[PDB]
Amino acid sequence: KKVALVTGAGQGIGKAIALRLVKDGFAVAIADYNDATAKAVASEINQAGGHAVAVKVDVSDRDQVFAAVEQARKTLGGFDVIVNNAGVAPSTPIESITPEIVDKVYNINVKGVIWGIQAAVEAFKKEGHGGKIINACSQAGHVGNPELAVYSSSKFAVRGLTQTAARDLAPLGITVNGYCPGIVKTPMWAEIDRQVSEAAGKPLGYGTAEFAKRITLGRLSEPEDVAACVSYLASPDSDYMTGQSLLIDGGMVFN
Amino acid sequence: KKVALVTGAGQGIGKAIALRLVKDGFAVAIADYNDATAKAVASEINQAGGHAVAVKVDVSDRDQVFAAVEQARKTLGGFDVIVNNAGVAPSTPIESITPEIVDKVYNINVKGVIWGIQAAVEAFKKEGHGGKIINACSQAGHVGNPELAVYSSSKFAVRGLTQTAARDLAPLGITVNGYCPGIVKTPMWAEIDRQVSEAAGKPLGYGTAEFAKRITLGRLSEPEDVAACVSYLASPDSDYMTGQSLLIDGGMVFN
Amino acid sequence: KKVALVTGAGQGIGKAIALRLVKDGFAVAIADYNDATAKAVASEINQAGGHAVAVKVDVSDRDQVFAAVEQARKTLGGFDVIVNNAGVAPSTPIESITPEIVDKVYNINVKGVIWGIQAAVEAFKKEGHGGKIINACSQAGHVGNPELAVYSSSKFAVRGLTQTAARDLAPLGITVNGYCPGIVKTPMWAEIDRQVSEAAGKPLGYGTAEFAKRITLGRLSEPEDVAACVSYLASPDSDYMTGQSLLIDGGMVFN
Amino acid sequence: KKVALVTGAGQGIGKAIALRLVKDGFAVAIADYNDATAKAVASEINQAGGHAVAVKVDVSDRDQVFAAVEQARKTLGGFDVIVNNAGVAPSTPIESITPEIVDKVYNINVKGVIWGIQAAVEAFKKEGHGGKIINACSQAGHVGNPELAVYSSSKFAVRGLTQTAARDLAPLGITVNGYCPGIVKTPMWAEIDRQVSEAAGKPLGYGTAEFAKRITLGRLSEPEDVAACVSYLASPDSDYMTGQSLLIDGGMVFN
Ligand SMILES: NC(=O)c1ccc[n+]([C@@H]2O[C@H](COP(=O)([O-])OP(=O)(O)OC[C@H]3O[C@@H](n4cnc5c(N)ncnc54)[C@H](O)[C@@H]3O)[C@@H](O)[C@H]2O)c1
Ligand SMILES: NC(=O)c1ccc[n+]([C@@H]2O[C@H](COP(=O)([O-])OP(=O)(O)OC[C@H]3O[C@@H](n4cnc5c(N)ncnc54)[C@H](O)[C@@H]3O)[C@@H](O)[C@H]2O)c1
Ligand SMILES: NC(=O)c1ccc[n+]([C@@H]2O[C@H](COP(=O)([O-])OP(=O)(O)OC[C@H]3O[C@@H](n4cnc5c(N)ncnc54)[C@H](O)[C@@H]3O)[C@@H](O)[C@H]2O)c1
Ligand SMILES: NC(=O)c1ccc[n+]([C@@H]2O[C@H](COP(=O)([O-])OP(=O)(O)OC[C@H]3O[C@@H](n4cnc5c(N)ncnc54)[C@H](O)[C@@H]3O)[C@@H](O)[C@H]2O)c1
Ligand SMILES: OC[C@H]1O[C@H](O)[C@H](O)[C@@H](O)[C@@H]1O
Ligand SMILES: OC[C@H]1O[C@H](O)[C@H](O)[C@@H](O)[C@@H]1O
Ligand SMILES: OC[C@H]1O[C@H](O)[C@H](O)[C@@H](O)[C@@H]1O
Ligand SMILES: OC[C@H]1O[C@H](O)[C@H](O)[C@@H](O)[C@@H]1O
Ligand SMILES: [Mg+2]
Ligand SMILES: [Mg+2]
Repeated sequence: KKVALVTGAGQGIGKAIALRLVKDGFAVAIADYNDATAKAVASEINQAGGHAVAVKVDVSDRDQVFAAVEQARKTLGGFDVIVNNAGVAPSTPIESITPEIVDKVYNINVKGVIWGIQAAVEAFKKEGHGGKIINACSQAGHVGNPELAVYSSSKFAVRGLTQTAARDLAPLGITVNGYCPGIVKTPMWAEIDRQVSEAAGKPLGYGTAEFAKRITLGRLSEPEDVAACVSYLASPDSDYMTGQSLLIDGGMVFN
Repeated sequence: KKVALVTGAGQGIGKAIALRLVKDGFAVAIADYNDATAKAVASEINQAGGHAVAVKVDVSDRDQVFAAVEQARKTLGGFDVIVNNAGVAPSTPIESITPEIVDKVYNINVKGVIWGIQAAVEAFKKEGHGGKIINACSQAGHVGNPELAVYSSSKFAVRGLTQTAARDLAPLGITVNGYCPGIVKTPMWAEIDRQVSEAAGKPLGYGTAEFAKRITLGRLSEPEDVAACVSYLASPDSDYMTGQSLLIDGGMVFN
Repeated sequence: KKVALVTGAGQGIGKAIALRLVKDGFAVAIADYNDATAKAVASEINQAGGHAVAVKVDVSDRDQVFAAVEQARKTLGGFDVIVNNAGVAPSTPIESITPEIVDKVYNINVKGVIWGIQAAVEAFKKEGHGGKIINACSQAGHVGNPELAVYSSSKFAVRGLTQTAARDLAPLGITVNGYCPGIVKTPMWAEIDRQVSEAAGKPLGYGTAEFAKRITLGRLSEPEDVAACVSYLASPDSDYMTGQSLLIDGGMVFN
Repeated sequence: KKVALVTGAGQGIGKAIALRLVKDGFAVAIADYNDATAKAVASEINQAGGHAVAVKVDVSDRDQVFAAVEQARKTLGGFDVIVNNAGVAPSTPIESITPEIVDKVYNINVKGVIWGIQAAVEAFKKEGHGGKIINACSQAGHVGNPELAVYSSSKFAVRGLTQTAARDLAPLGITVNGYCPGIVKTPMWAEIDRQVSEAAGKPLGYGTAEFAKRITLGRLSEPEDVAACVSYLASPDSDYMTGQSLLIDGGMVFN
């Protein structure tokens, strides 16, 4: 069956995506910086009858990404979809932004996506066909969010890469799209809430409260809500879609 | 089974959407101004082993839309999705636009969508649950297309309606989204090409050639390509998406 | 020597635009269907040393718009800029939208803009040069606003017209742009607030307070803020800008 | 008189902006990594009757940007506007992108803007008032351009920073906007065309001609066209505008 590699699949949205893709019929490579959670997710999948393999990789490292993609391609017998999902999101008061903070966020969120794109392109060529590249964006990648200058800008960058890649890779039978979540219940958001709440000298949940006011559907997102959109982007039903970054955010930003 | 009503389902994109929804498991109401084609499509669906009913309706007439929706709800045993697909697309040289031309296009493309939204809202309420409203937009509803002032503006209006409706109806558990095709092989585009070519003093095909140049995927769209996107919008996989007008245009416009 | 015609110039934003354009050096035609206010504004301008003429016109009527533009062109001795500013904005709960309401709003907001574009195109042609067409849009023309389905969709339509016109008329040396205000202190907003507040059973000001929450700059808009943006759109400094609908809304929507 | 600092003002768009701001009445700090051109431009301004000072700075370095702003603030007697204009734009075939290429482009284009924002914020606070931050974006910052993955994404990031900054800094009476040029006749574009043409094995001018096909106005941009837009963004007429990245690209992208 078809093969997909999902980065940051050890937990949160990445894990949800991996599980959904397995349900969709994909054999999946669980790629993550965290060896323990990657193996835990791969095990959960295999225990339920699916086909998964854990792959340790730091997406900020170009050679590691290529190695991860090739390992998955050889082991799973193919390569049809890559989901560049791994990412970090520290809240960043503008006056306190440092070169170190920018490097950390961009090396993972932006370079990681570029490396994933390149490795997938070569993998598709070696398999002798086209493919689907799916990147993790955010509604903050469409509209700069408050207190998230570095993160928001990194996601805008991902959307830019998504669009240029869609145009440049089209002749190779490759499409490039992205998914844009809103406020999702994962350790990532919990941390943003903590930083923003603490910085405002307010109780935990304050950040969630402020951002949740802009969610039209009136509830935070489940990782599965995002995975459901990614399922479409990994399916042939999205074959005629490219360069798009879909908002699966409960209606925070409208396009 | 879940129930959906598709306007303009007698042919083209509308018919393709209806057939795809049937494959997805929906009982479908084939709504069209053309009674003969609606009945033919419904018959085809029923003879094939699916469930459908044909309803004659001019979407520009509010009472006829409510009647069509209610007939579908009673006959099919429920109402879960409405696809306001019917539309017209005459090319309109700016200096030649008349109020008659504006009325013709807007009465179907804009008013028809408003009536569909209202009728669906009442059907959902009578059923005691939420629902999905899906509107036919166009890439021309995101970026004004040359020689298509009236058509483009009508689709921008449809997207505006889609967004306000998404915000106003969210409390009722109703989502409102749209699909934006590119250049689809149906009699609608055939006519635009003929009009644009003649006005330009160029042989037939000038329109297709000019617009086709912006399609990143380098191929024209099949009605089924659009139906594949609508399938997602009709599925529970789109539950957390609202107020979006997805581009399933082969990459003509990037969002 | 430059000439501009501003529709809906009898009060609010239109009047502010007219006065600013006069300060910028334009001879201005005060177009409005309100004879009293149009003549009062023209009088105010002429008494201060400026050059203006009042012109009676219901922008929903194509012939009247052409006649108004031609009267301005002949009386003021030229025609360089048209500002299609006149508009109406009733709040419209979705369930109660009627064909009459849609017609009232669209005949003024949408058709009025089309007639203005056409009339200006002919005027520029008769003057032997190009020109600037400026349309009144709204942040609600970029993102559908709650309780404003008909109004929002009409402004989305205006933006669509702005874009197609920009592309279609470029060869004639004509640019077409729009301005998008936020919450401006004029009788129009006061009425929206009254309608929304009444519908909700809230004291006057409820609507203003709710919509104001999204204004980044934390203050309501003055008609002069909008006039300052239009000044740019009417000046040669905007010569290389076309097809754009600028947000001069205090930061409600971001592009 | 008001004070403005323009990075990359030694040539191209930056020089044009500086000269226009001088005409508008500003005292300007010519900041550039090229000491020769910076002093040459400052010299031309002072000899012609204006007030300017050359400041050497590599915008990729945070400390240097702060030092440049402070030198400008002390020497020119104030600080009211900053134009983070400096930038680089290499064409980058996706398969050939290296971490080195990304760092070079992002350290200048993205970090440079962050440092400028921070330095400006502190300068404004020290001057005891608000201010205007203006960043150089590009139409490629709204839509990913072919063969320009790294450059396009860096400009998307700039827009992201522009938006978050506008929201975060609003309380300080600071607005943050950007300008988006199209194809401008400067050494930067000349180099992009050379790279793209050589890569395609086609004569010089190939890239220029291909990209120019998307310019609605049908003519290449002059640095002064961009400076004209920045003039508006530096003037009080843009006081009620924030978080916007205006397209002064001849109509390549429409918002
Ligand atoms: N949580 C949200 O609300 C939200 C909203 C929008 C977008 N997103 C995006 O969705 C993606 C998933 O976020 P999430 O909530 O699941 O985050 P998370 O923090 O819960 O999970 C991130 C995963 O990434 C892995 N990872 C981190 N750095 C890595 C690196 N250098 N190399 C490899 N793996 C690495 C982690 O081990 C972890 O399992 C991210 O790109 C995020 O920006 C999240
Ligand atoms: N064809 C394209 O390239 C393209 C691209 C973008 C968007 N769209 C949109 O997709 C939708 C379907 O277009 P299509 O190509 O299938 O068109 P089509 O002309 O092939 O089919 C339109 C259907 O609408 C029905 N219809 C027309 N007026 C009606 C009315 N007043 N009431 C009820 N039914 C009515 C017709 O009988 C017909 O079956 C439209 O909304 C169109 O704007 C089409
Ligand atoms: N007020 C706001 O908050 C706001 C925000 C965004 C956009 N706008 C837009 O700005 C424009 C000006 O709005 P405003 O607040 O000044 O409105 P307003 O109601 O205060 O003034 C409108 C003017 O239009 C004239 N007018 C109305 N219908 C007309 C017709 N058919 N023919 C000719 N003249 C006609 C009126 O006589 C009046 O002088 C409108 O297009 C409006 O949609 C206003
Ligand atoms: N030229 C175009 O067609 C075009 C289109 C869109 C956007 N832009 C943007 O406009 C801005 C100006 O571009 P341009 O055409 O004038 O470029 P240019 O290459 O002609 O001029 C750039 C200036 O930046 C200075 N500079 C470069 N790196 C620097 C650094 N690290 N620190 C300080 N100064 C540095 C250079 O010395 C030079 O004077 C850039 O941000 C560019 O991305 C240009
Ligand atoms: O940077 C280039 C990458 O792809 C190349 O094809 C090599 O096979 C791989 O080892 C390398 O990491
Ligand atoms: O009044 C608008 C519509 O809704 C009403 O409730 C009626 O049920 C329907 O016949 C009518 O067309
Ligand atoms: O018909 C549209 C308008 O333009 C025509 O060219 C005529 O000049 C004018 O009388 C008419 O009202
Ligand atoms: O940390 C960035 C800047 O912070 C302060 O402004 C310091 O005065 C300056 O020296 C430094 O470069
Ligand atoms: Mg803070
Ligand atoms: Mg190539």
